[PDB]
Amino acid sequence: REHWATRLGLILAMAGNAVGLGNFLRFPVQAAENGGGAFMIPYIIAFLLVGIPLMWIEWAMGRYGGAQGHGTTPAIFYLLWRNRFAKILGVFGLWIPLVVAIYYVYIESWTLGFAIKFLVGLVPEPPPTDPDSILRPFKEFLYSYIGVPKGDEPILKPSLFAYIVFLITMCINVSILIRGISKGIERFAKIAMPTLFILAVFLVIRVFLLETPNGTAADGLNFLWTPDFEKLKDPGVWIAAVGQIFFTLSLGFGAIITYASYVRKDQDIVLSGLTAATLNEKAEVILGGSISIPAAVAFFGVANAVAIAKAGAFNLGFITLPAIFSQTAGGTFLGFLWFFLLFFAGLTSSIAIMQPMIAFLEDELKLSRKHAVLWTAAIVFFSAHLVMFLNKSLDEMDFWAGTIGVVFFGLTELIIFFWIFGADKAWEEINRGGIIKVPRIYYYVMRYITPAFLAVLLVVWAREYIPKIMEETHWTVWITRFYIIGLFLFLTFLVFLAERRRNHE
Amino acid sequence: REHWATRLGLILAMAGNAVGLGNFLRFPVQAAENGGGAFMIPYIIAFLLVGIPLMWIEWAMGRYGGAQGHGTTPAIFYLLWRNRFAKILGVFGLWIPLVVAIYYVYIESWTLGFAIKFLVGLVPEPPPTDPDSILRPFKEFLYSYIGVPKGDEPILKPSLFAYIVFLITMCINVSILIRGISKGIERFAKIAMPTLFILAVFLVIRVFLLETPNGTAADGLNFLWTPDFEKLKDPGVWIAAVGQIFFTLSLGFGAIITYASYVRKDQDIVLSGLTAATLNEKAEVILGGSISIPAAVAFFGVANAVAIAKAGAFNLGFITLPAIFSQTAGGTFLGFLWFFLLFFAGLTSSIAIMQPMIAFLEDELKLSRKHAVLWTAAIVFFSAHLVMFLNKSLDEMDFWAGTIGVVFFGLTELIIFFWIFGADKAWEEINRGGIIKVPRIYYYVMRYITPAFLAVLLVVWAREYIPKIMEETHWTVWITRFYIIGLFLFLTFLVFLAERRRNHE
Ligand SMILES: CCCCCCCCO[C@@H]1O[C@H](CO)[C@@H](O)[C@H](O)[C@H]1O
Ligand SMILES: CCCCCCCCO[C@@H]1O[C@H](CO)[C@@H](O)[C@H](O)[C@H]1O
Ligand SMILES: CCCCCCCCO[C@@H]1O[C@H](CO)[C@@H](O)[C@H](O)[C@H]1O
Ligand SMILES: CCCCCCCCO[C@@H]1O[C@H](CO)[C@@H](O)[C@H](O)[C@H]1O
Ligand SMILES: CCCCCCCCO[C@@H]1O[C@H](CO)[C@@H](O)[C@H](O)[C@H]1O
Ligand SMILES: CCCCCCCCO[C@@H]1O[C@H](CO)[C@@H](O)[C@H](O)[C@H]1O
Ligand SMILES: CCCCCCCCO[C@@H]1O[C@H](CO)[C@@H](O)[C@H](O)[C@H]1O
Ligand SMILES: CCCCCCCCO[C@@H]1O[C@H](CO)[C@@H](O)[C@H](O)[C@H]1O
Ligand SMILES: CCCCCCCCO[C@@H]1O[C@H](CO)[C@@H](O)[C@H](O)[C@H]1O
Ligand SMILES: CCCCCCCCO[C@@H]1O[C@H](CO)[C@@H](O)[C@H](O)[C@H]1O
Ligand SMILES: *SCC1=CC(C)(C)N(O)C1(C)C
Ligand SMILES: *SCC1=CC(C)(C)N(O)C1(C)C
Ligand SMILES: CC(C)C[C@H](N)C(=O)O
Ligand SMILES: CC(C)C[C@H](N)C(=O)O
Ligand SMILES: [Cl-]
Ligand SMILES: [Cl-]
Ligand code: NA
Ligand code: NA
Ligand code: NA
Ligand code: NA
Repeated sequence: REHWATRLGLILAMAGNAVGLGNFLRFPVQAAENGGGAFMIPYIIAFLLVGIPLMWIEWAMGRYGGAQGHGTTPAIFYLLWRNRFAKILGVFGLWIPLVVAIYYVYIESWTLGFAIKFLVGLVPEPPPTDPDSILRPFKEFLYSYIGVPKGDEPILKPSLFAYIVFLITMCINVSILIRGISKGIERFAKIAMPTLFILAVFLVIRVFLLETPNGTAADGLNFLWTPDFEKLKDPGVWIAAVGQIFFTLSLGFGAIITYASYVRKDQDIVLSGLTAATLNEKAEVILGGSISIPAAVAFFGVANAVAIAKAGAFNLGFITLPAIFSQTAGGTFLGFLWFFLLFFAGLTSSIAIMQPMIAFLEDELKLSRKHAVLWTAAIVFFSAHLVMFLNKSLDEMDFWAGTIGVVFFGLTELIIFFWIFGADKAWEEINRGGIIKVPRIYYYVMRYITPAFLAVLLVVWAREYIPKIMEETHWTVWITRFYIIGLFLFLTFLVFLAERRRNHE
Repeated sequence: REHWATRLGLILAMAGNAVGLGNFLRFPVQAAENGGGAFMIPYIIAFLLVGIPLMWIEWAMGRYGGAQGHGTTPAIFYLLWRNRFAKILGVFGLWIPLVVAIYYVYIESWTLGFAIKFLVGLVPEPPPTDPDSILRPFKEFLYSYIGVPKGDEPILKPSLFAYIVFLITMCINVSILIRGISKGIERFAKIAMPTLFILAVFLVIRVFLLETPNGTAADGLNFLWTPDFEKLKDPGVWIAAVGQIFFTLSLGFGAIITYASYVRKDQDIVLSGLTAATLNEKAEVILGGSISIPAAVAFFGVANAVAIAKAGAFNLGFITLPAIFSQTAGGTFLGFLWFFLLFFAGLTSSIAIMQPMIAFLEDELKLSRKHAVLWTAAIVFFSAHLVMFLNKSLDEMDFWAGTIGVVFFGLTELIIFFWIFGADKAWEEINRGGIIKVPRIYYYVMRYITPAFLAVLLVVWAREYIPKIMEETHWTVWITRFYIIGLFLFLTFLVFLAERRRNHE
């Protein structure tokens, strides 16, 4: 088995797994939409009651699996629970990350294309203070790039440059992944994360200096960090907060498991997992939280910045932020630094959500790394055509895989490891080699509190909101559902082939 | 390896492979649309210059492959031409029949559902002689069954009964296939083909008695069998005639190859292939040609019967014919016999276009018959959802796989076997064990004439008509193209896995 060379490379690979577009694009939008500081209490709580414990459970599952030659959940679930159903439930830890990779890599490619365009100055000039005369050239710029539909038909027409940048993006992911764990992901992480950190701190400082007639950066911080105890009653905030925790810590995606399967059997995971987790939250609440929303609030005031966050997932980061930067000296280059930040943030994360399919092909079907990586990249690339051309396919995949699915899978992996395999064996396995011990109270959190909290949330989700997505959506959502159900069946088929290949020896 | 038990079972399995919906639904429509007897000269010629020779080439390829443990074209092409590209071109002999199976099995299920409904009398009464007041209840009956779109959206809403009959249909195919070659396909063929023959002769006799103020059955025969030498110049007729030959003889679909791979290395294929071919043409021109068109012409005259054939692929067989029967005593039951005829015709053919994927899984991935058949059925069933719900997906698959693809593949398999592997070795291999020898002139037909004829036709096809299908169609055709390109990549992936499984020993 491959192994992480260094402790530092390990922590930074895992930190890069976690620190991604979630931190810089998703977090701000979810925080702004859900009351700012009102979002934050549930967020911090979700972190303490869901984030930390699942992080520890997945590193533990992964290291355990790795010591026996298996880094993905079809195998690892079965090693934990020797029942053929364990294998099928385990297909979600290949499918989720594959499906999420199919849209994430595309969004990551938009950051590269914008980075390119901003650096070279092929961007709009807004005229030489009507907000709409400034936002509109940027809305059009995003809209042409991805080809948002101008008519009735739910079809996208991405620009040729978008398409080619997607190819290139795929190529860069491959060039890292194909070199493997220590020479690829890990060497890359040691360069990308300090660059990410520097760029983000530069950006936070630049944002902190913005001041207009409508506000300062300080107002955005007060908005975000000022508690609204009203909203502690709204189930929507909680659902928002918990989904964000999972997305941002990469929990429920098989990705932490797979990375942890390269940790040596002996090596600490308790301190290392906490540090990765903590590096992610710093990057999210300190860096990601201090760029977009304070910039938006400085220029437009709170009400308008909230309205913008509710407008679309990408308005804030791809339209408003560069629009704002465009009104400041050297603003095109700050846009470049922002997109370049997003890109490296994306790329360190996308390699992490392709590695599970790679590990499965290597571990279970005995493909060479080269073939495993190329077939993985070919599947993602191909599938991404749906997300590039069918309007709102991105959204449907992000809902099934990236939102519901991850919460489902987190509860599942928790029940398999901490209830079926056994709480006391799970605890011992988490703690073994630990440089620190998990605090004892977390035992009761893992066994009782975390599974209750997730099961309740999932019930509320399936009742109050998923009937709307099955009933209020355009018919073309069935194109996406059909395809990704197919991907699941394809993956179940490879699990089957892998089980026959075993028997045959 | 499995083998056909008996010579008779062999011939009748192969005859059942060929004799299908092509004979009873496709042929009449293509003949009527293309001038009747005007179609027939090119048809007969295509049979002599394409049909017979390719039949012999595919049995030969199949038997050859079988003796070495391989019944599908990824392996057999490579056995003939040891170049990795041979393996990829060979994926068409899995993909074509899989894609065609995805819509054919659905159409076959419509014949079962109608057979059921006609037997039990749950059919429309037209009122107690305005043609439209009689055709319309039948148009509505087909339209509700399959759920033809009533509005703007290209979405189908098949009835629940249609859907469940599709399941049952899948189940019946599986029940035959899962018993294997001799105990399944072959035992089934010995029952189904004499039933098919009896039912069709009953139907021809009943049709021959029809007479109305607008004509007799005799007029339909004269129409079909009366040469129009004008049309010998229209390339469209020729393209029509040749596509029909391929479809009806199952050439270019990997299916004859795969069945022939169960013939023992020694056993004749020259006489046996000719007989299968000849049984098919009898069933097509004598039986299939004598039911629909003479019935239509008896009731409506020639001009109107031609207009009906041009109206739709299914108007003649699912709407007009039962409508006509409805005006005669015992007419609901004749409809039943007609649908039951179609069903058995379909079922003996659909098992033949699923067996290649089965053989590939058995031969190359070493699945048991059971698993190979179940995974095959699951893939077809799943994929058929596209054809059941997306209006015109059926048509796009029938064009790429069932029309262009088969002509492409026929030329390819001809070049691989008779040019690359070697004309003299191909000839010797065709003739070995022969109970009769292939006439010598066919050597020059196979090497020179057949490949020229197909290459010319394919060039004319790609020039005069496929730019229209890439340019004049609704956007949703890309849903189907995307999916079936995906199927191709999936199959290429299994070929890859099969080549690694080999190496690993
Ligand atoms: C190689 C895989 C084949 C799948 C079919 C995808 C064809 C991509 O099509 C390309 O899309 C771009 C973006 O809209 C267009 O601008 C290009 O001109 C077009 O050629
Ligand atoms: C590393 C960056 C890759 C650059 C990809 C080139 C995309 C080209 O883009 C195309 O070509 C023209 C360029 O002159 C444009 O004017 C066209 O509108 C555009 O379709
Ligand atoms: C399900 C995903 C399918 C995507 C395949 C779309 C192929 C690209 O579409 C093709 O190229 C151009 C680019 O949009 C169009 O203008 C052309 O008319 C079309 O043929
Ligand atoms: C409210 C849920 C979050 C749990 C936070 C736990 C913080 C650590 O809590 C500490 O754990 C030590 C190690 O077991 C104990 O010995 C200490 O008494 C305790 O303060
Ligand atoms: C590829 C074939 C797709 C067509 C299937 C459409 C079936 C119609 O069902 C659709 O389901 C949508 C999503 O749940 C609902 O929002 C709509 O009410 C409904 O039109
Ligand atoms: C089992 C594979 C799941 C794929 C989703 C397909 C769901 C089929 O949906 C079924 O279609 C019928 C035909 O229109 C409807 O009449 C039924 O009421 C409906 O439940
Ligand atoms: C072997 C034949 C299988 C029969 C499948 C039953 C299909 C039922 O069909 C359904 O149920 C009702 C029957 O009372 C109909 O009236 C409904 O309209 C229909 O949706
Ligand atoms: C690409 C093929 C996708 C087919 C999946 C369609 C699932 C069936 O569609 C579902 O069931 C009913 C039957 O049409 C609809 O009325 C429901 O609103 C829809 O949810
Ligand atoms: C025009 C293309 C169709 C070919 C029809 C060939 C019919 C058989 O032709 C016969 O073949 C025998 C065997 O080689 C010869 O010995 C005979 O001379 C010849 O009549
Ligand atoms: C699943 C994503 C599908 C959307 C892709 C649509 C790309 C637009 O290209 C379409 O191609 C059709 C077929 O070649 C042409 O007939 C049309 O002119 C055109 O709208
Ligand atoms: S460089 C990445 C790449 C190129 C191509 C051959 C088009 N691919 O399938 C991948 C995604 C492997
Ligand atoms: S009986 C045929 C059948 C049933 C089901 C389990 C739904 N399938 O996948 C197949 C098509 C095998
Ligand atoms: C799917 C995950 C890799 C996403 C990553 N945790 C991010 O926040 O963007
Ligand atoms: C695809 C083939 C099996 C079709 C069969 N030759 C028929 O005429 O219907
Ligand atoms: Cl662009
Ligand atoms: Cl019905
Ligand atoms: Na994150
Ligand atoms: Na990242
Ligand atoms: Na036929
Ligand atoms: Na048949």
